[PDB]
Amino acid sequence: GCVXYPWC
Repeated sequence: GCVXYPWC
């Protein structure tokens, strides 16, 4: 996942 960047 992209912690901080949920738009990954």
